[PDB]
Amino acid sequence: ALPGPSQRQLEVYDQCLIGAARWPDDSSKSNTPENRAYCQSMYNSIRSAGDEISRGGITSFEELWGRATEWRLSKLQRGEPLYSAFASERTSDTDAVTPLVKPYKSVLARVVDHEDAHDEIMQDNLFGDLNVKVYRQTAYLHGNVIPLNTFRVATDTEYLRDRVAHLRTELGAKALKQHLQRYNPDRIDHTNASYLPIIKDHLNDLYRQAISSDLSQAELISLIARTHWWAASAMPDQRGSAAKAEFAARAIASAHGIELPPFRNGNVSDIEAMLSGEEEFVEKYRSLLD
Repeated sequence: ALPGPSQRQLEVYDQCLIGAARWPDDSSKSNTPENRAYCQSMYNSIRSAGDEISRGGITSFEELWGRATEWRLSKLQRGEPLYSAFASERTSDTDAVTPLVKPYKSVLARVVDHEDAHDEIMQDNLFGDLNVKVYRQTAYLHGNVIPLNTFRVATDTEYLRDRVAHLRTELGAKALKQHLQRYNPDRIDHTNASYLPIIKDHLNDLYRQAISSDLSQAELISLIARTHWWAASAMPDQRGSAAKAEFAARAIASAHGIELPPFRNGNVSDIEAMLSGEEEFVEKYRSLLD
């Protein structure tokens, strides 16, 4: 038995920020209607899942993820085409790339200015050799250090500005876009699906620890961050993993009566997780909040 959701709640203002994607750049997404509702609901469901966790109703990360997923699928517009992707685990031969474009363009800077980014040369069938700033996210798992997400940000701006206009016309928009869907010089090549089994087992191990009844506040926050970190960086599902990961992290916190405030504006949790190392993330977790 754990405390369960606290009696004292966040302000309704903050409840409408829980689960929001507050990109530092674009900030015209407070469309109260949908978004503020979505957030409020995520906030309620998180406390509910927390309550189930404190009562043994949820007994594994896998189950919490399941709860987060059904909550997430419920916010989809009816007849939504991506519905299946939101309900499905990523597989080897399933999309694994995210072209760094809007609303992700603020990523580019962070990769380039990344204390841990390194200059690399990329071989491209369309642009040729490109200088790319590269951040390879890695994780420690039982002694095996594995590659999670890899960020690429082409650094030869001018040259690219040209070539693309060139190629767009020389090959036509459709072709070029299809190509950039996977090989956009500015992209995130995500965690290989083949690592999802051990990562999920790891997540279940983190969960089991996290529901301990004698954890200091320090240990607890650390476990929540790590869980948040692994779920988000792993991007277990074809769609909505970021929402599911935040959902899970906060439910676990709520199980202990911790009422986590929303992430700071400009602070998009999963991106912050993907851009960091696990220990770094754990250390900066609190500062990413309220």
